[PDB]
Parts: sequence; structure tokens; C-alpha cells
Amino acid sequence: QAVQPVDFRHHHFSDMEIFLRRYANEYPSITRLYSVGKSVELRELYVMEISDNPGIHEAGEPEFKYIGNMHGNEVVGRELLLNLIEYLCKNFGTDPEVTDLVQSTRIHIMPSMNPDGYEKSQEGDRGGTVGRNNSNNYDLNRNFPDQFFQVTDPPQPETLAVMSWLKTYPFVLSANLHGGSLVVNYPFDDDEQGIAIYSKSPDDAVFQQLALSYSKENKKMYQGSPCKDLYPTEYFPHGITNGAQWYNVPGGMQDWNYLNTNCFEVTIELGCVKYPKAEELPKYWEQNRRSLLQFIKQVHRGIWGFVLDATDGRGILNATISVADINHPVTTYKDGDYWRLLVQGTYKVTASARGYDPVTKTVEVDSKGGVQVNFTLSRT
Amino acid sequence: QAVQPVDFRHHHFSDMEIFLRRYANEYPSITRLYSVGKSVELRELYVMEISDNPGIHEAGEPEFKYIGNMHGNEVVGRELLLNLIEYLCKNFGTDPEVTDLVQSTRIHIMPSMNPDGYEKSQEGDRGGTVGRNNSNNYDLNRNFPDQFFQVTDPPQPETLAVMSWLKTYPFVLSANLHGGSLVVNYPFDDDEQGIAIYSKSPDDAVFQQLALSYSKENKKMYQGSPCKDLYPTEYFPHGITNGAQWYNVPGGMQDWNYLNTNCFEVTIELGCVKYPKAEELPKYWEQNRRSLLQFIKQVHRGIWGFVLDATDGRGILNATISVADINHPVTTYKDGDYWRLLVQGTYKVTASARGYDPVTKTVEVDSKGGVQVNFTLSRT
Amino acid sequence: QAVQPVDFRHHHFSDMEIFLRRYANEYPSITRLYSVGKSVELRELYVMEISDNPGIHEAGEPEFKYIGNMHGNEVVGRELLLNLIEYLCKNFGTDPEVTDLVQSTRIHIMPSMNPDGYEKSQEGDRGGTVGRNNSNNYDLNRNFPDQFFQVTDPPQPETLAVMSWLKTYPFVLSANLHGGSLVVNYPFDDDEQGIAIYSKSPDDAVFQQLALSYSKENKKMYQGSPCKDLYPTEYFPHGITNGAQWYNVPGGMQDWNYLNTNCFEVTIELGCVKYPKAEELPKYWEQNRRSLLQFIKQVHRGIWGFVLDATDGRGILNATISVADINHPVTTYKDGDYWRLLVQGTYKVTASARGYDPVTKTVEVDSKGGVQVNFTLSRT
Ligand SMILES: *[C@@H]1O[C@H](CO)[C@@H](O[C@@H]2O[C@H](CO)[C@@H](O[C@@H]3O[C@H](CO)[C@@H](O)[C@H](O)[C@@H]3O)[C@H](O)[C@H]2NC(C)=O)[C@H](O)[C@H]1NC(C)=O
Ligand SMILES: *[C@@H]1O[C@H](CO)[C@@H](O[C@@H]2O[C@H](CO)[C@@H](O[C@@H]3O[C@H](CO)[C@@H](O)[C@H](O)[C@@H]3O)[C@H](O)[C@H]2NC(C)=O)[C@H](O)[C@H]1NC(C)=O
Ligand SMILES: *[C@@H]1O[C@H](CO)[C@@H](O[C@@H]2O[C@H](CO)[C@@H](O[C@@H]3O[C@H](CO)[C@@H](O)[C@H](O)[C@@H]3O)[C@H](O)[C@H]2NC(C)=O)[C@H](O)[C@H]1NC(C)=O
Ligand SMILES: *[C@H]1O[C@H](CO)[C@@H](O[C@@H]2O[C@H](CO)[C@@H](O[C@H]3O[C@H](CO)[C@@H](O)[C@H](O)[C@@H]3O)[C@H](O)[C@H]2NC(C)=O)[C@H](O)[C@H]1NC(C)=O
Ligand SMILES: *[C@H]1O[C@H](CO)[C@@H](O[C@@H]2O[C@H](CO)[C@@H](O[C@H]3O[C@H](CO)[C@@H](O)[C@H](O)[C@@H]3O)[C@H](O)[C@H]2NC(C)=O)[C@H](O)[C@H]1NC(C)=O
Ligand SMILES: *[C@H]1O[C@H](CO)[C@@H](O[C@@H]2O[C@H](CO)[C@@H](O[C@H]3O[C@H](CO)[C@@H](O)[C@H](O)[C@@H]3O)[C@H](O)[C@H]2NC(C)=O)[C@H](O)[C@H]1NC(C)=O
Ligand SMILES: *[C@@H]1O[C@H](CO)[C@@H](O[C@@H]2O[C@H](CO)[C@@H](O)[C@H](O)[C@H]2NC(C)=O)[C@H](O)[C@H]1NC(C)=O
Ligand SMILES: *[C@@H]1O[C@H](CO)[C@@H](O[C@@H]2O[C@H](CO)[C@@H](O)[C@H](O)[C@H]2NC(C)=O)[C@H](O)[C@H]1NC(C)=O
Ligand SMILES: *[C@@H]1O[C@H](CO)[C@@H](O[C@@H]2O[C@H](CO)[C@@H](O)[C@H](O)[C@H]2NC(C)=O)[C@H](O)[C@H]1NC(C)=O
Ligand SMILES: [Zn+2]
Ligand SMILES: [Zn+2]
Ligand SMILES: [Zn+2]
Repeated sequence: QAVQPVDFRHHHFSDMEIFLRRYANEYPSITRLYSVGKSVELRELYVMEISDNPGIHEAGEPEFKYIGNMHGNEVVGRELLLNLIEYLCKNFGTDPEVTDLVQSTRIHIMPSMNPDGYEKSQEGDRGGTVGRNNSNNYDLNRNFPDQFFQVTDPPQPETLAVMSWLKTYPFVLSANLHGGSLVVNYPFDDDEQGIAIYSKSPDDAVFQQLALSYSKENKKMYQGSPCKDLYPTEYFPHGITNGAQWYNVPGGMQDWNYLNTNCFEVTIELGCVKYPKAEELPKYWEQNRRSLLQFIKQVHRGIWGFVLDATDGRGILNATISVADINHPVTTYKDGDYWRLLVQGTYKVTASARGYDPVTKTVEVDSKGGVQVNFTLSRT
Repeated sequence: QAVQPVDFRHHHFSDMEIFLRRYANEYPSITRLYSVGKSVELRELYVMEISDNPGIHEAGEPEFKYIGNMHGNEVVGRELLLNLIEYLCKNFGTDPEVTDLVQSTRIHIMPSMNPDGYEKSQEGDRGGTVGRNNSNNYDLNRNFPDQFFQVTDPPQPETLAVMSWLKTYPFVLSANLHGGSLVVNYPFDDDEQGIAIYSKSPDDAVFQQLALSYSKENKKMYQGSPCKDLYPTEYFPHGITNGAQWYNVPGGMQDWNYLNTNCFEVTIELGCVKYPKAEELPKYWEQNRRSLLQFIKQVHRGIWGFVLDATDGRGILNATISVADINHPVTTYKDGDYWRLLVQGTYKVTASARGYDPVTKTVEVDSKGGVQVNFTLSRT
Repeated sequence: QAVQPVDFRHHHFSDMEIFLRRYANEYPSITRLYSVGKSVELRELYVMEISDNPGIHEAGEPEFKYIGNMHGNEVVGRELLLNLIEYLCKNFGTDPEVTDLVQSTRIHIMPSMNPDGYEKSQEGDRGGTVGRNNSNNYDLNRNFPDQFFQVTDPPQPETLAVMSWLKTYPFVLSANLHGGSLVVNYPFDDDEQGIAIYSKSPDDAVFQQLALSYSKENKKMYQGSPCKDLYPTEYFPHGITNGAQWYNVPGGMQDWNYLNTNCFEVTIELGCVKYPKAEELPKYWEQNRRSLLQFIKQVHRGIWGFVLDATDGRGILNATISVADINHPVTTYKDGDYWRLLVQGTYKVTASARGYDPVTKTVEVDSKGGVQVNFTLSRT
């Protein structure tokens, strides 16, 4: 019933700009196209906001983001996100699922974090590196401040642009896309020793759930074998892998998110062939569409609510939501709204807050959707 | 009574940008300035929307567009459209005619489709070609997919940008401007044989009416003699000419419009001197002002209405409006609104529609304005 | 109580763009970021509008503007204005003063009028000139049409961009920032003889008041000695100086404002060290914060009101407000609103107007705020 995309082709900057603007103009009521800075070579770092209320963060509405093409020659991501912009804009109103999604979530899509790199890439490139780095030749996914290793590559404009952006909005869930393998990689990406060993995050459980939500839907990925004849040593049970255990990555964007914002991000490898021929494109969409969809929905699971100031009766800003035995607290936005991803199980959440008295409620998250929980705090 | 323009000078990109932004800022309630892509040399392809409801297509409100400077060295167009942006913004509210126009129509003006070309042009150039082509040196008016000849020049960014744009909005009437002659040229621009012979379009009659509406108002053009001492072989009865009969043009933007959208476009040659000296500029405006005005009004003539779904009671999207013996159907927008240009005479319109049962009403279009006609269709 | 800035560092274009966009996005309800053109090297000439009604000029709401970094290597301004954008956005709502300001005034901030120049500058530069001029090497502050000397340097894009901008909005008060000295310089900047002599403007009194409002608050400036060991010949009583008397400046932007718009502009020299090391930055903010604040408030002092057409009962556009014995009339905006800066004293204002009969009321401006005065004019 829902309308599938049709524009299945590699989109160079010029056309991606065109494509993007066409949708920004054709559905002005659902979209908001903006830039977040400029690549070294001055190419806009475009993002397509898709909400039934473009431009504004409404209270209790979770903010989600997808990022693709961080590595210039890893193209599948870029195209899939365009396919998505289309699919979403086209089915909004007509299709129940899409309409529901665009209404309940504020989706932000950036098809290419490294557009300069893309332009220097070669179609057909399977495992190469030409165009991977940015214009100054640094790995944008080694360019972020790492928690263990101390990054040395100078901060690149695409990096800075994006860091700022991650601070600008209350991003809850996110996924940045790649190519070179088929698996959804989760935190941590590295370890104190800098070796390929499992490096567990406080939120290990949730992450496994998140990664699986996507991999479960991409059939060949779920199988665990990315490409038996190329990289025959790779085997990922159910298509997900802790980053560090696969191989140590210091300076990545994935862990930065987690460690410096409330956002929880996963790295998705869409296939061993980095830059496949344009003909394969539609197949990549058919294989990831349900995945991309199912993944976004996860932004709703867990717990959410507001931290209301008992005397005003209104939201407190930057209150802290702490959970049972998970050492990764979460903060609240301007309307005191908060979102905390968790797995089915019973927890003990505590709303902390400067100048207020902490409250602790026992909450019960189950298999399905998210539970709403409000914390009213008195002063001192 | 109405206020005439004053900024009579050649505007290079920098200043055209400035000029444009000044009006976008001074009259934010009537204007919306946007880009549609970037020239090869990264210059924005600006468009100025002028509606009393900038940014939105309201149902039953016809969408109109003027495009100029496709050929870099053909400057008169560029300037006239700027003069127009001014004239419109300045008289809105004060002047009855302008106010009426901006309210009833959603006008889109693009002063330069080929800004790179412009910059390489020489003032005073009368028949030359320096700056005509785009930055990669292709004739943007030979760059479109032709119905007879099969175009070979690679698609240029300015072309692609514009094609996309023609798809983005429900353009009803349009006119792209030129220099090198004095006549309004209409479809078709070429023929199966690729020779200078009359090549009739299904809408030949309407086109002649449209072309005349403009030429009738430009005195010297209406006379039929563009410039007796330069190109003395040219004689256009009443200042209009079928394109192909004047000379075969394959790949033009004019015919593309017609054949791929609902938009009906005419090519207007504003004078034999492509790049006249800035001093002549005001005279060109005085001679075309009434023309530019009268032409836009044509967007209202003929027939228009909605294709309402009988069970919902609301507009059907992409229904087809077919006319008596004219083989060039028209589609409806998102609110099921449609606009069909026709000449005074009696027709038999049929609203076709997938999943619905066709209706056929006999309509009567007369000398003056347009007739409103709604088609309510039942399902199956 | 109010929140101070934290981002204390030199911001190159890339980061300034990022910084700016972050605030445009984080506080969309209070801000509106736009460009006014592009530097020679195509860098946007950004401006941050900060009003509780971004994008619209509401009637009777005074329009204010701050401009910095006209001279590439004079950096303090650029940074302070960024600090300000922050400070304002961050305290709006929380802080009473800021909230009041953003509500009553439409503030426009341009951190860098000469971004190309900036990029070619050297941190630590104290009195040098590298990066002062624009990309084509002209002094943007000698590039404006002068009232005495006749400017020869070709008009630069940054100049043109800004001139247009000064025409686009009803700017009432303004201040462009500099480095190389510590004093607030006021009109006129030059004289018929082109020498360093006092060149008095019709509004001399008001200007002295305006300049002092700022200098009084910057302690070391108020002292009158900019930097005793560098430029030991400089002594400015109370930190303000008539421009021309300090030294003849023909072609400046400061006097242009006055002479071609209603805007009254002052030139502020923030310190002898043009490009100090990033470490000093916070100190510069601590020393100018109250100044920048107090200065903006001056936009409210004097007299203001509307020129209502007696028969319509609505505002007349471009009426003239003439004062007692001050030869510098003022015009009204679209809602017939006007703002006239004056000093405590008694005046005799006359509302002139084409097609109407002049009225003259005796008004009394005092020490504190501004007085509202409306002029209803009959026709003829
Ligand atoms: C893409 O950019 C990345 C940087 O973000 C480049 O990776 C860097 O490559 C250099 C060159 O080998 C590495 O430095 C070398 O390290 C060895 C081992 O310690 C040392 O012996 C050498 O003297 C030199 O310092 C650097 O570690 C590495 N950085 C990262 C984060 O991997 C990469 O080369 C670029 N890719 C291409 C194709 O140019
Ligand atoms: C501006 O760009 C247009 C292309 O859009 C250029 O026109 C093209 O010019 C070439 C050169 O003559 C033509 O190709 C030649 O055709 C002849 C005749 O068949 C053939 O014998 C030659 O071997 C060659 O292929 C081409 O047909 C023509 N295309 C069009 C659409 O007219 C034009 O040259 C450019 N103008 C300038 C001043 O550079
Ligand atoms: C920055 O740009 C300004 C122009 O806006 C440059 O100032 C100009 O410098 C030239 C060179 O000396 C001056 O012209 C000379 O004037 C003398 C004296 O009359 C004459 O004898 C020479 O033949 C020559 O014409 C010009 O007056 C001056 N303009 C202004 C407004 O000061 C300046 O040089 C540039 N700065 C740097 C570091 O390049
Ligand atoms: C916990 O705190 C939340 C913060 O307000 C609160 O949200 C508020 O919920 C109420 C009731 O659902 C909404 O009521 C508004 O809309 C209804 C109509 O739908 C009107 O009848 C009301 O007068 C009112 O306008 C609020 O819109 C919503 N937010 C605010 C700011 O009021 C949660 O509902 C609270 N409860 C729980 C269990 O979490
Ligand atoms: C054919 O179908 C058109 C599609 O609706 C229809 O347009 C609608 O016309 C009605 C009546 O003119 C308008 O009525 C609205 O505004 C009036 C006040 O001006 C109110 O009293 C009504 O309650 C209503 O809100 C509609 O705005 C207009 N469009 C829609 C969506 O209703 C044509 O009028 C129809 N008739 C013909 C002869 O073509
Ligand atoms: C001189 O002329 C000014 C131009 O109108 C005038 O401004 C108008 O002032 C009135 C009264 O303060 C305002 O009244 C509006 O708002 C109140 C509620 O706050 C309503 O009760 C009224 O019905 C009305 O909607 C106007 O908003 C304001 N502007 C306009 C266009 O009406 C000055 O007040 C006049 N008087 C003086 C002494 O200058
Ligand atoms: C939000 O909350 C934090 C703490 O709840 C506020 O104070 C510090 O913020 C930093 C942010 O990096 C934390 O690392 C510290 O733990 C917090 N406490 C102290 C003593 O510094 C912070 O000011 C608030 N704002 C932001 C943006 O975090
Ligand atoms: C709108 O209508 C057309 C036909 O009414 C829909 O289907 C085809 O659209 C193409 C468009 O190029 C036409 O050439 C065909 O004649 C139509 N029929 C068939 C069997 O293909 C079309 O899907 C609708 N949407 C658009 C954008 O045209
Ligand atoms: C606004 O008012 C002026 C005069 O009140 C109008 O007419 C002339 O405007 C110029 C503007 O440069 C003044 O120098 C003249 O003194 C005015 N009078 C004459 C006889 O020219 C002007 O048209 C109006 N509009 C603007 C933009 O100024
Ligand atoms: Zn990768
Ligand atoms: Zn032409
Ligand atoms: Zn200076």
C-alpha cells in the first residue's frame, strides 16, 4: 500500500542539494531543510528535519537523528537516507505508519557528513579508501575527543559543525551509517588498552536491544556473515557487534554522542561493498527499509516524562534523571521533558536537580512501548 | 499613479543578490526568496516568490513563473525581472492592479538562470556569444530532453536545478526571456525534420493568444520588424512566431515545460541588442512593463476548478483534465485544484481519475476571464 | 545572577558560522539569522536579529544595530558581539534586564563586516595592518561616499551589501566597533579642510551623550588614556572624541549612516591592541559588557511616536520630523512610526508631510527615558 521511492541513483552534491530542496519545497508543512556548517571545501552540511511541526522542539517529543556518509566512499548510507526523506514525505498522510512517526517524533536526517570526500570517490570501489577521509585528509570518525586515547588530528570543520549540532538539540536516539561491512556496531568503540576486546558501556543492555532492532530486520545482516568470500574472518551473531571487540576505534563520533550528550548512537555497516554500482541501490533500500523504520521507533521505548518544579508547576531545565544501577545519567530539556531508553525490567529512577529536593520513583518498563513518568520537585 | 522603478542599471551577481535580499527583507509579508540549486560556479539560482501568502500554494491559486538570462549575454531579461520585483513590491497595497495580482496569483521570478555566463559577458555586445553558454560551455537552451532530437550535451546543473523546480510547483503559465530579436516565440521549437517550418502544438490556438497578449503591448515588437538594418530578413506578423518555423531549436526549455508538466511556456525575445548599454535600460522597461503585466494575467483565463472525491467531498490528487479535441491533458494538484488555459469557445471537458468514474461537462469559455468548473467523482 | 558567556576564544569564519547557527537554532523564538551579501571571497555577511518577534518590524519598536570587525585585524569587536549574542539568548526570560531589552527593541548584530580580512590576520598583532583592508585591498571605512572628500576607491561588495542593509530597516541607533585605540569616536569624521580639527554635526550634543553612555561604563576608557606607552600622545577626556578632531577620516561608514538614513552611528575603539591573544578575551568582555548594554538602551531616549493621517486615522509613510534648531530631520517608517534622539531639554517638533498640513508641538524631553508624541495630520 505505501509508496516506495523511485529516485534510485547515486546523488552527487549538486543533485543531492536539488533533491533535498525539492522535498523541502514540495512539503513545507512537514519539512525544514537547514545547514549546520560547511565542509572544508565549502559544501553545506545539510539536514532535513521531518516533523509535523518543523522547526520546533515540542515538549515530550523525542528528537531523533540519522547521519550518513561520514566516510566519503561509503555511499549506501547517503542514498538510503535520501530514499527515506522521500518515502517519509511521500507517505505522510496517506500511510498510517509514516504519519504516526512524523507526528510523534522530530526526525533529523543528514545524508552526508563528508560531502567533499564523496566527490573524490570512485563508483564500484569495494574496499578502497579514496575519498574516505575529509578534504584535509583526516578520518572524521577518528576526529572526535575519545574517552581513552587522546586525539591528535586537528578538529575538522565537519566534526566541529556536527559536535555543535549534537548540542543544539535534545537528541535521544541516533545512528550514523557506514559501508565496508554488514553489522550494527555499538559502544564502546575502544578501550583503555586499545585492542579488539569487548568494551562494555553502562548501557550495554539497551544498546544490544537497539542494535538488534535494526539488524533483526535486515535479513542478510541478521545472519551474521557480512560477505564470506571478502573478509571471511567476520562473524557477527545476529548482526550486531560491540565496536571495540570488532576492532579498536579511538576518536569516533559514536561514543562521543553518548559521553557528551543524552543521545545514544549506534554505528551501522550497511554492506561490504562501500561504493556499489548504482544498479544495486534499489536492493539496498528494499533490504533496509523496514530496518530504518523499526530503528526510529526505538526512540519511544523506555521511560520519559517531565521534571516539574512543585511551586511553579512547570518544567525544570537540566534536571538529572538517574537510574537504578546504570551509571549514565540523563538531563532534561527547556520544558523539563526527559527521555531515557531502557529495557523491559524494573528500575528505580531519581530526579535530581540543583536547588531542589530529589524524588525517587520505582518504575516498570515492559516489553512494548514507553512509560510516562513525571517528577514534581520541591525547592529548598 | 503607480510607482515606477528607479534602480536602472546592470546588476552583476553580487548586487543582484543584494537587490533581491533588500526586497525580501523590506517586504517579508509578500515575498519569499529562495535558491533552487547552484550554477556550475556555485552561484545561487535565486527565485523571488511574490504572493500575499509567500511560501504556500493555496488551492485554486494559479502558480506563475518568469525566467530570465538563460543565455548569459542576453541581459535585458535579467534587469526587467528585477525592475518587476521592485515594481510589484513597491505598489502592493498602494496600487489596485498590483495588489489584485499579488493576491490572486503566486508569482515566481528567477532573474538569471545562467549567472556564470552573465559574468563573462561584455556590455555593448549586440549579437556576440561570449557568455551565452554556461560555465562548461553548453547552451542551456539546447540542454533539455527534446521530443524529436535526442540531446547529447550532458545535463548541466542549472538545467537539472530548473527541471526539478518545474516539478516542485503547479506552474500554469510561464515565459523565459531572451535577447537577439524582438518577438514572442511559441511551441513547438523544432520538428521531426529539424528544419525551419511551422511545427504545430495541440495547443496552438491558446499559445498564439498568449504570445499576442504580450506582443500586442510591446509596440515596436507588435510591428513585426525586430531591427530592419541588423537581421533584415526577419518579419513577424504582430510580433509572435512559432519557434520551429523561425528556426529549429532542439533541447529547449520552452517545449520541455509543456511536454513534461502542466506549465505552458513561451520564449520572449526582448530586442536585437543582447547586452545594451545601461543607459538604454529604462527604455526597455517602459516598453515592456505593460507587456509583462498583461502577460501574467493570462494565467487566469480559460478554465479552472477542483476534482472532488464524491464520498470524501475533498480534492483528488493527480486527476486528469482532458479537453474536447485538444490532445494535451492536464493534471490536478494536492487540493485537487486544476487550471486549464483555453480560448473563447465551447469545449467538452472530462475529469478522468484512477479508482473513480469519469465525468464530462460541457463548458463555455468566453472572451474575458476564466470560468470555474468543479468535477465531483464517484469511486468504483 | 545573570549568566555570563563562556565561549571565550577567537572565532574564525567556520566556527563563527557554527556558533551563530547554534544560537539561531537553540532559540528560534528570539532569533533570526540572515546574510546581507557575500564578502569578495564569498563569505556570508551574517547578522543576528534578536527580538521577541524575530523577522518583523513592529510599529513603534526602535531598530538597533551593532557592527564589528570592519577592519580585519581589529578582532575584539567580533568576539564581543558573539559574547553578546550568547549573553542575550541565554538570559532572555531568566534575566529581567535582557528580557526587557529583547522585547522593547529589535536588535541586529553583525560580528564581522570584513571576514576575508580577518582570515588574513595574525593573532598578537597590536598595531599592524595585515588583514585590515578587504580582499581587494581597500579600507572598508574609507569606502563610503563622503560628504566633503569625493571617494575614489571602487565600491566594495561588503560596503554595498551594508549600505543596502542600512536602507532595508528603520535603524535608529548603531555603533560599529574597532581596535587600535580606546575611545568612542563620534561625528563628524572629517571636514572640508581634511585636517584634525573638531568637525561639529547638527546633533553634536546628542552624540556626545551617546558616546559617553558607553565610555562612562568602560572604566579604563573613561579615564581618557588609551595606552600611555604606545601612542602616548592620545588623551580623550572621558573616553569620547569627535572623529575629525582626532584625525580626518573621509569615506567612513559612521558619517554615511547619519547623512543618508535616520540612523545615528558612533565608532567605538575597544583597545589599543588590535588582535590580542585569546587569553585576554574574557577581560575585554568583562570591561565592555555593561557598556554594550547601556549603549543599546539609548535607542529609547529622546522622542518617538506616529504621524497619523487625520482622515484615515493611520500612519503616514515618510513624513518628516523636524526639530527646534537642529538641522537634521528624521523620516517615518511604514506604520508612520518615528524615533528621534535628543537630550534633556525643551524642543519644538514639526511633523511635515507631502499632501498634508504640518503640525508643530512643543515637547519636553527630560533626563530619563523617552517621550511619546503623536502627530495627526490633515490633508489638503
Ligand atoms: C585518513 O586520515 C587518517 C587520520 O585521521 C590517517 O590515519 C593516520 O595515518 C598515519 C600514517 O600512518 C598514522 O601515523 C603513523 O602512525 C605510525 C604508527 O604509530 C607511526 O609509526 C608513523 O610515524 C605515523 O605517525 C596515524 O596513526 C593514523 N591515524 C589514525 C587515527 O588512524 C590515514 O592515513 C588517512 N587515510 C589515508 C588513505 O590517507
Ligand atoms: C555553446 O554550447 C553549444 C552546445 O550546447 C555549442 O554547440 C555545439 O557546437 C558544436 C561545435 O560545432 C556542434 O558540434 C559539431 O557539429 C558539426 C555538425 O554536425 C560536426 O560536423 C562537428 O564534428 C561537431 O560535432 C554541436 O552540434 C553544437 N550543438 C548545438 C546544440 O548547437 C556551441 O558551440 C557553444 N557556443 C560557443 C560559442 O562555444
Ligand atoms: C588599504 O586600502 C587603502 C585604500 O582604501 C589604502 O590607502 C591608500 O593608499 C594609497 C597608497 O599610498 C594612497 O594613494 C597614494 O596617495 C599619495 C598621497 O596623495 C600619492 O602621492 C600616491 O601617488 C598615491 O596615490 C591613498 O591615498 C590611500 N587611500 C586612503 C583612503 O587612505 C592602503 O594603502 C591600504 N593599506 C595597505 C596596508 O595596503
Ligand atoms: C506530568 O506532567 C506533564 C507536564 O505538563 C503533563 O503534561 C500535560 O498533560 C495534560 C493532561 O494530559 C495536558 O493538558 C492540556 O490539554 C488538555 C486537552 O488535551 C486540556 O484539557 C488541558 O486544559 C491542558 O491544556 C497538557 O497539555 C500537558 N502539558 C502541559 C504543559 O500541561 C503530564 O500529563 C503529566 N502526567 C503524567 C501522568 O505524566
Ligand atoms: C467547487 O469545489 C470547490 C472546492 O471546495 C469549492 O470551493 C469552496 O467554495 C466554498 C464556497 O464558496 C468556500 O466556503 C468556505 O468559505 C465560506 C466563507 O467565504 C464559508 O461560509 C464556508 O463555510 C466555507 O468555510 C470554500 O472555502 C471553498 N473551498 C473549500 C475547500 O471549501 C467551489 O466553491 C465549488 N463550487 C464551484 C461552483 O466551483
Ligand atoms: C498615538 O498614536 C499611536 C498610533 O496608534 C497610538 O498607538 C495605539 O495606542 C492604543 C492605545 O494605547 C493601542 O490600543 C490597542 O490595544 C488596546 C489593548 O492594549 C485595545 O484596548 C485597543 O482596542 C487597541 O487594540 C494600539 O495598539 C496602538 N496602535 C494602534 C495602531 O492602535 C498611541 O497610543 C497614540 N497615543 C499617544 C499618546 O501617542
Ligand atoms: C547541567 O547540569 C550540570 C550538572 O547537573 C551542571 O553543572 C555541571 O555541569 C557539568 C557539565 O559538563 C557536569 O560535568 C558537572 O558534573 C556539573 N556539576 C558541576 C559541579 O560542575 C551544568 O552547569 C548544567 N548545564 C550543562 C550544559 O551541563
Ligand atoms: C499521475 O497520473 C499518471 C497518469 O494519469 C499516473 O500514471 C502514469 O503516469 C505517467 C507519468 O509520466 C504517465 O505517462 C502514464 O500515462 C500514467 N499511466 C501509466 C499506466 O503509467 C502517475 O503515476 C501519476 N503521477 C505522476 C507524477 O504522473
Ligand atoms: C521621502 O521624503 C522625501 C522628502 O521628504 C521625498 O522626496 C525627496 O526625497 C529626497 C531623498 O533623497 C530628498 O533629498 C528630497 O529633499 C525630497 N524632496 C524632493 C523635492 O526631492 C522622497 O521621495 C521620499 N522617499 C525617500 C526614500 O526619501
Ligand atoms: Zn566507515
Ligand atoms: Zn537567447
Ligand atoms: Zn579600525
